[PDB]
Amino acid sequence: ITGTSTVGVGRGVLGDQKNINTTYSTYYYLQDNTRGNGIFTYDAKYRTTLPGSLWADADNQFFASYDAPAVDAHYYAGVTYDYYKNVHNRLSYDGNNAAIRSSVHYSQGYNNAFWNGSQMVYGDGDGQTFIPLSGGIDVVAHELTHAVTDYTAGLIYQNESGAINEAISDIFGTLVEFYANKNPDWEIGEDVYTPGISGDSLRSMSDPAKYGDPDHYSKRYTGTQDNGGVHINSGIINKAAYLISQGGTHYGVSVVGIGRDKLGKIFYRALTQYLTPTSNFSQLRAAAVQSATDLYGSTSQEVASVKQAFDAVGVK
Ligand SMILES: Cc1cc(C(=O)NCC(F)(F)F)no1
Ligand SMILES: [Ca+2]
Ligand SMILES: [Ca+2]
Ligand SMILES: [Ca+2]
Ligand SMILES: [Ca+2]
Ligand SMILES: [Zn+2]
Repeated sequence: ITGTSTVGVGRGVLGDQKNINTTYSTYYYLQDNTRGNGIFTYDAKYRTTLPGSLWADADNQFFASYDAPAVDAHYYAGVTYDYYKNVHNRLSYDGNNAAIRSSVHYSQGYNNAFWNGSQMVYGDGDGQTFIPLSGGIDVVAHELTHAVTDYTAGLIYQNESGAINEAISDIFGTLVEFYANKNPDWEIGEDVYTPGISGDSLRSMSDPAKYGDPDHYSKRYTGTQDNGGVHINSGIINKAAYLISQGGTHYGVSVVGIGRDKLGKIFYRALTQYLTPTSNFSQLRAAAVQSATDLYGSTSQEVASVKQAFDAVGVK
């Protein structure tokens, strides 16, 4: 909407207070004009029609329970925008400051979040498997990264290219979590998964097998569930990314870590310059090797570590 930029205050899903960029015109809207062509957050009102209604509030204070998922969707979309702009010089998901749209309160008891080709969508969870999923900064950044992938490599969401699509979202979701520097880790969704169980998450990048996902190409899922295992075989690539950043010895193969910033640079360049819609795991290795060569030189430690990491997970 047309109005004047304002700053509201509210509480997120985990009870933390934060300031949010809003727009005033009769009501205060969850419309952040300070980033690109805007960040816009919508109320789906427990239904499945999208996007729903642009979120309107009478007093620019967002402390109601019903407000909390909207506060976090809005705020963490902004953090993710900031990461891509400040770290990769990328302006929104299309590189041209496309408006970022999110809807919360999608359906009833909905234990997921997703990017629907046009916008981010967050369930509230059923209160047992999940609490409202926008409470996870890694979840929000995972979803917005699907938009980045759509506009760049375009990885088709099935089989190995789909597992790469998933891993790219987990990698940059995690790097956004570290960028914001609030309880960062290499696990996915820990802040919103199973409120009755401490210390678990949906997935682990540092040890995918902790939640049953493969950490070596020989253990890949080859059936048809989950679009050919896109949330399962992502563990193979997630483990390689973790090893590139942090190092380790895995199935007897040693990897010297080069840190998160260089991980991010290598995989951002691979995503935007070398990957294609049908890239498989072997082609991702080649793309990452070439990206590290572009950035650091053929004989660099960085290139050596990329090769060791893919060796360690059985990807040639
Ligand atoms: C099946 C299935 C979907 C997901 C998933 O990653 N959901 C998106 C997230 F951001 F909420 F985590 N994991 O298994
Ligand atoms: Ca209010
Ligand atoms: Ca965390
Ligand atoms: Ca995490
Ligand atoms: Ca839990
Ligand atoms: Zn995903």
